[PDB]
Amino acid sequence: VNSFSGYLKLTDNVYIKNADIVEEAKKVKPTVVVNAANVYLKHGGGVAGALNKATNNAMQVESDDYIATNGPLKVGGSCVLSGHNLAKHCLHVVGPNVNKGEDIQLLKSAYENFNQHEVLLAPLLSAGIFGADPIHSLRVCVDTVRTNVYLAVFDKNLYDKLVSSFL
Ligand SMILES: Cc1[nH]c2ncnc(N[C@@H]3CCCC3(C)C)c2c1C
Repeated sequence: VNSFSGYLKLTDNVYIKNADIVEEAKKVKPTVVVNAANVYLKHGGGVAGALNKATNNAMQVESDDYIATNGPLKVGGSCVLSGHNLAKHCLHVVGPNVNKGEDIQLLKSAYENFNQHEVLLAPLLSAGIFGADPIHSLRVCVDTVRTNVYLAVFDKNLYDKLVSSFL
């Protein structure tokens, strides 16, 4: 039993809710919140911009030190950093950004990072400003993640379409 509330159950391990991931993280304080990161951990917009704003830019400060030490992530890769005031940990996961020409096949690799964590709060990878079809992202999530994932979908209209079209 965990503290996630109001989710529709899609499969044995995948749950979904129309929610602002920032407000959901602040309420649940999950062990792991997933960020929709880029390889530079530049949290300017989309989910990343919103999460970073909620940490008062502390996420960005930590991220800049990480990059200065380690260099950029790989598309499809991830790193674990602090969750600041939102979660114990933040798993920064880089899905392919279609608006940069990146291979959508890397979306499966991106979701594989979730399997290293028993329970996660997460957005749909490569959705929103990353330009992929959120319906496809949900399909890849369901077919790749085996651990317990609680998906937050900001847009109510998109949430309803994802549910109604789910196979
Ligand atoms: C402030 C905020 N909180 C969120 N929580 C979850 N998902 C979000 N965006 C999704 C990602 C992919 C599709 C979408 C509807 C843009 C958000 C945003 C913008």
